[PDB]
Formats: sequence, C-alpha cells, structure tokens
Amino acid sequence: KSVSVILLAGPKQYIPLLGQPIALYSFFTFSRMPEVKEIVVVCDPFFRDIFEEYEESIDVDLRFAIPGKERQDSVYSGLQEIDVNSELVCIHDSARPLVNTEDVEKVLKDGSAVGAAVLGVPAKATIKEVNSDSLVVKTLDRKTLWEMQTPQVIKPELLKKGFELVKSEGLEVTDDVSIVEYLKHPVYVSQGSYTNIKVTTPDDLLLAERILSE
Amino acid sequence: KSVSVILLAGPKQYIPLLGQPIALYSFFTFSRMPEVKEIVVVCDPFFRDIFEEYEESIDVDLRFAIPGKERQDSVYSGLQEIDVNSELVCIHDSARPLVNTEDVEKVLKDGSAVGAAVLGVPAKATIKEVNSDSLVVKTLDRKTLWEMQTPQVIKPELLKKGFELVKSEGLEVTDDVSIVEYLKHPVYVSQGSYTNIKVTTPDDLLLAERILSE
Ligand SMILES: [K+]
Ligand SMILES: [K+]
Ligand SMILES: [K+]
Ligand SMILES: [K+]
Ligand SMILES: [K+]
Ligand SMILES: [K+]
Ligand SMILES: [K+]
Ligand SMILES: [K+]
Ligand SMILES: [K+]
Ligand SMILES: [K+]
Ligand SMILES: [K+]
Ligand SMILES: [K+]
Ligand SMILES: [K+]
Ligand SMILES: [K+]
Ligand SMILES: [K+]
Ligand SMILES: [K+]
Ligand SMILES: [K+]
Ligand SMILES: [K+]
Ligand SMILES: [K+]
Ligand SMILES: [K+]
Ligand SMILES: [K+]
Ligand SMILES: [K+]
Ligand SMILES: [K+]
Ligand SMILES: [K+]
Ligand SMILES: [K+]
Ligand SMILES: [K+]
Ligand SMILES: [K+]
Ligand SMILES: [K+]
Repeated sequence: KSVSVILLAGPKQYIPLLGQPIALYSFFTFSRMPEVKEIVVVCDPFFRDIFEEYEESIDVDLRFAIPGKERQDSVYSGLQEIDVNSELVCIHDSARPLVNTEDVEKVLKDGSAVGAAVLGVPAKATIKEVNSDSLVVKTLDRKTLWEMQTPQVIKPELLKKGFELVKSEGLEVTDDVSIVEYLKHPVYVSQGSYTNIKVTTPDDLLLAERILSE
Repeated sequence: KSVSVILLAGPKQYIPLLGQPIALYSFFTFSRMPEVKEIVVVCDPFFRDIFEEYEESIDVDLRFAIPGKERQDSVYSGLQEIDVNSELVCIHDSARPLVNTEDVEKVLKDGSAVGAAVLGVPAKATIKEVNSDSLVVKTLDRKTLWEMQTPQVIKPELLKKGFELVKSEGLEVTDDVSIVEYLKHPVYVSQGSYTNIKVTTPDDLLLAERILSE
C-alpha cells in the first residue's frame, strides 16, 4: 500500500457523465486498488466536498492540494502532499474517467521496475513531421509512434530531482515523464487501451457513454 | 474542369449513415465541385449501381475500376481510368464521408501549386517515439506533428513516375503521398478539419451522426 495518486481535478472535470461528475470515475478506480495508499486531489477548495463525501467509503487516505497556474505547478503542489515514504507517484488527469484497473496495475508495475512509466497506445493515424513551410520532412514509422495517456507513474525521488531541474532552469513541460526524459533516465511506455479517452467536449462525452454502455 | 477523383470504395464503406451508404457522402461532395471533371469509383462490380443510379444527377463523368489486393493496387487500378489530360488526381478514402467542400478546394489548390498535397490536422495527443524495448526515444515536437487524412492530391505524371518506382522495386505504401516522398518531390500538408473523421466502427458512426446534426 505504497502508491500515492495525484489526481489533477483543478469545471470540465465536473461535467456529469451518467449523472456523476467525470472526476469521480477515476477517483473510485484508484481508491479500490490495494497498492494505492492515498489520493491527493488537486482542486479548487470549492470542490473538495465532491470527494470528501466519499471518504469513509474508500480504503485510501484522502488529501488535498491547491492547483497552480499551469499543469506542472498543479503537479508540484500535489507532490508536496504525498507521503514521505511512498514508493511511487501515479499522476492522473481526471478528464480520463475510463482508465481500467488492469491498465493502472500495468503502468504501476512498469513504473516500479523502470522508475518512470506512462500508459500509451499505438497511434492509429498516419503521422508526418511537417516543417514551417508546411512541407512533409518525413513520414514517421507507424510501428514506432505512441499516443500518450495518463497515468504517468514516477518514483518520487526522481520526480523531485526533475522538479529541481524544472524550477532551476525555467522548464515548461506539458506531461510528467518529460521531466524524467530531461534527466536521461528511462521512461517505459506501458500499452493501454483505446477506451481511455480524454473527455473534454460533448462529442467525447457521447463516446464515453457509449463505452460505458458496452 | 481538370481534376480526376479516385474514390476508393473497394462493406464498411456501405454501412448506412442516416440511411445512406457512407460512400455516397463524399461522392456527392466531389460531384458538386466545378474543378472535378470525373470520378473513378474503385469498387467491386457488385456495388456499381449504388453510384450509377445517380449518374444523371451529377455534373461529372462517372467511371469504374476494379479493386486490387492492397490499397496501392486499388489506387493503381483507378489511375488507369483517369483522363489522359487531367491536371490533378485527387485520391479519397470513401470511409471519410464528412470532408468539407472548402477543405477539398484547399488541398486541390495546394496540390496544383506543389504537385502533391494532403489534408492534415495537427495532432492533439502527445506523441512519443518508442523503441523496441518500449522506452521513449524522444518526445516529438507538438508544433511539428500532423495527422493525415484524405484527399491526397497528386499531379498524374508524378504519380505515374512514383508507381514506376513502386512496381520496379516492390515498395509497400499505405498512402499516396509516400510515393512522392520517395521521389524527393515536395508534399504540402493542407490544414483541414477535425470533423473529417474515418468511419469504420459503430462508435465512429455515432460521432459522424453527431457531426452531421451540428
Ligand atoms: K477509471
Ligand atoms: K486502496
Ligand atoms: K498514511
Ligand atoms: K491535508
Ligand atoms: K501543496
Ligand atoms: K506538505
Ligand atoms: K478515460
Ligand atoms: K475521472
Ligand atoms: K485503460
Ligand atoms: K501492479
Ligand atoms: K522488471
Ligand atoms: K510556464
Ligand atoms: K489505457
Ligand atoms: K462537436
Ligand atoms: K463529404
Ligand atoms: K463537377
Ligand atoms: K470526359
Ligand atoms: K468505364
Ligand atoms: K483499371
Ligand atoms: K484504361
Ligand atoms: K470524414
Ligand atoms: K464517403
Ligand atoms: K474536411
Ligand atoms: K481550389
Ligand atoms: K502558389
Ligand atoms: K504488398
Ligand atoms: K479536413
Ligand atoms: K466500441
């Protein structure tokens, strides 16, 4: 019971899906996993009650952190709240409500082994690198390209070192494992499921209801 | 009236969308464009009547070609049917029923100017190159990666030269502009719309009905 989750929830994350705010879906998935010791929800204080409500229903410590200006500052804020002895930090965008227990288990395993891991899926589209003149530079090898999801799972000492680089050099990162890439430490891509979609538009909500109804 | 369309339609392309087989949607879009002189539909002969039916409703020459084993052989088969003097070949996957007239006009313009062009959209996901050990090699620069759609628009002399390379060297290509890339001739990526989705699953059909109902 060694994993700390940072659940990034700081309104599109509170849009109802089957009547319940999207952020609660992944919250419950992590709360039922035996490896998870605590969930640090990063949200505006106004929304804390959405989660506290369920606190006596769940077998994790529930803690909060205040969001920052950019996703990386929200991650940093959650990281100050995790247990001093957690073995792994599992960072998740609450706009991904449909992550599967099996896929979380897999990226936790791979993060334990490598130190950093992220859920990904092979890209289904043909992807080309395009220069600033709108010309194709190259076609990227289909067998080689992965679309990233969350969770991103990183050992805390590694993440803390990475934030020391980020804060001391003004890095801008849009994900968590980019910090570890900077460090030249390996990042493992764990194969997930294409159903772990991000839900931000009402088109995405309709797809999420379809997936849930399958 | 200078453009020849090769419409690749050779059953998931005949699944109904609002009651009409998917392949007819883009067929009609191209038939109404003044630049299009002819549409060569590549389909099994059994399906020809789906399109012929509308022949006196449309201001293009309607022709057919027989599909081959792989997409590139189907393209080659359509290419043998185009007008000896067309200025541009516009190749489209009939599983993309929602392409917009405005986006077709744009990629035709860019194909006229460059010799090869393809509709694309910036990739919305974070994409990483991953080696065979499942490790991230690099994170690809978000500002630089495009997802390809169809049409792909190529001048016929260029395409014919490219097929001479393909047939004389056993190339396997999953798109049309890869042939021109091989030739070291420029390929322009014209910015399209994220609504030009490929419809193969019933999830995609539901999204396509939503888009059409917007
Ligand atoms: K979940
Ligand atoms: K637990
Ligand atoms: K504790
Ligand atoms: K607290
Ligand atoms: K904090
Ligand atoms: K603290
Ligand atoms: K999801
Ligand atoms: K969620
Ligand atoms: K999943
Ligand atoms: K596990
Ligand atoms: K291992
Ligand atoms: K910043
Ligand atoms: K997944
Ligand atoms: K929409
Ligand atoms: K269309
Ligand atoms: K026409
Ligand atoms: K003619
Ligand atoms: K004919
Ligand atoms: K032919
Ligand atoms: K012919
Ligand atoms: K489409
Ligand atoms: K179509
Ligand atoms: K379009
Ligand atoms: K045009
Ligand atoms: K020009
Ligand atoms: K082949
Ligand atoms: K488009
Ligand atoms: K499905």
